[PDB]
Amino acid sequence: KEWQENKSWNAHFTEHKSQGVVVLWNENKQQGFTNNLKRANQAFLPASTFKIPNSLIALDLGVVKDEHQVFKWDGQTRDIATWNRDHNLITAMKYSVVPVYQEFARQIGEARMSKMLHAFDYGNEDISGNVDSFWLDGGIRISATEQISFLRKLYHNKLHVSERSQRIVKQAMLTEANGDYIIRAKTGYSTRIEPKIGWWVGWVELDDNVWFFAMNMDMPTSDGLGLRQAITKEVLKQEKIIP
Amino acid sequence: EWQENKSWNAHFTEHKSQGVVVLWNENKQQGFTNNLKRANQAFLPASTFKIPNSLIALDLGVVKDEHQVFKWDGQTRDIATWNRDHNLITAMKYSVVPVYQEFARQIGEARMSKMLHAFDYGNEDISGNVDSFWLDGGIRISATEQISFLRKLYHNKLHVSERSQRIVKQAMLTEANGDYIIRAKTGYSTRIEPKIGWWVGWVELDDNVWFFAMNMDMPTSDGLGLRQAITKEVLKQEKIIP
Ligand SMILES: *C(=O)[C@H]([C@@H](C)O)[C@H]1C[C@@H](SCC/N=C/N)C(C(=O)O)=N1
Ligand SMILES: *C(=O)[C@H]([C@@H](C)O)[C@H]1C[C@@H](SCC/N=C\N)C(C(=O)O)=N1
Repeated sequence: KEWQENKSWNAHFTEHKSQGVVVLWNENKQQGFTNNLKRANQAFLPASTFKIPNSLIALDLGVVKDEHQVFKWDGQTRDIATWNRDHNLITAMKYSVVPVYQEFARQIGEARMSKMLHAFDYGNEDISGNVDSFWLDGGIRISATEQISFLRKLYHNKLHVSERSQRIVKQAMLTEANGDYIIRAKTGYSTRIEPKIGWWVGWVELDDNVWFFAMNMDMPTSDGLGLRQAITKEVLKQEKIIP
Repeated sequence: EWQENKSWNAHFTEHKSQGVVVLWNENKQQGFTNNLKRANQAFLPASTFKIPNSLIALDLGVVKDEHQVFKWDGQTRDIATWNRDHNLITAMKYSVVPVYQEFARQIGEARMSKMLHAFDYGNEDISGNVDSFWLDGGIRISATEQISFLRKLYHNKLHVSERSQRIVKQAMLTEANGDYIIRAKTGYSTRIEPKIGWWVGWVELDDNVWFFAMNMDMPTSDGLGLRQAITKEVLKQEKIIP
């Protein structure tokens, strides 16, 4: 009853002819739920979900002064139009602006990046590859359950970076809020290395509880990117976490 | 700097209401209102006072953080959401007066008076004890003075810790999606005429911030939804939100 398998959630994947895992962690009850215990512990490239620890490290080291500091567009036109403009940390997270985060990684450098991921206990802690692309096509690997462990430390300000760094990244993770819930989260789509997968990791703040979540799914084409959030919400709805 | 647009009066008249909306375009440093006179008239702050109260409680360590639980005193009050344990996030969301009265008592009148003066928040001539003055009319503030105060909080320029300001801005979170974030606080004042509703806060866009402060006559609790509805009709008219 610590970690419970609910195979009924597979219907939310099979409805879309898809396969994946959703992991939930009920913070008040200290109980975890997943449709697939094995896939819940399978490690993948973090892709854009790495923007969480990258943001934290950049802030703690003063590579990023605050969430208002402007990162000037380098004038190279890329396939994603929202990237071809100046950004701050809020918009860089919202639009997953890779080039901004690659520049952070170069200024952090390999020695500080490696040490800080070890201090974070982050996935396999392995930065092997390019200092500015290892989370896209390098050695780093993290499971859904390891995303939850990391996110629980961030939520509680327990990572070995400044409280201020943690509050700024949690602000930048803000995705959705209304009168029922707040979602702080980060999407990712890993396409450089097989298998192509989509992530959504974060948490749902309720009045008197927090539900952490980490989901990934097979994403052979960009068609189904909306399924990351739609399937997670169908699970949260089934479990009565959100109306 | 401050422009009167009487066309926004229609957003009030359509609902047989009277009030003021003030907008502040942060990038352009320009303000807009339907009524310059009312924009500068001071009203009881009611629950909008929970912003400075929260800041002072955090800065002094009366509130440790936004997770600290304030236990229900077991007395049933007529707002059901009050009758339960709260933290700073839910105390703000549900405007839990008794929690804020206890903060005020621990802050004490000397520290409360000094901190409100440093904030430039409301009239300097405050009558009433520390747990009642903001409820009973010892303090008043205008829509334009709400904007000035909110702009200082947004920029972490108030004379409290940066941390205190970030925690209150987190607690002000009201609505967010892919188009905008609203950080704001509702108020409803019924102790002294005119009974009024407030909504003060801001709209964070990708590339700008629009500060807002609205109050309106609220003769019954039936109209409380109009505080947000009228503000959003104005934000929609000005193309600030879709
Ligand atoms: C992060 O995981 C991604 C980065 C590494 O490219 C971004 C890219 C988008 S998918 C939209 C790209 N269009 C494809 N045709 C993304 C996401 O939606 O999660 N994260
Ligand atoms: C803030 O403006 C408060 C919320 C609930 O609207 C409001 C509560 C009252 S005291 C309790 C009144 N009793 C029944 N509702 C209050 C005030 O007096 O300033 N503000």
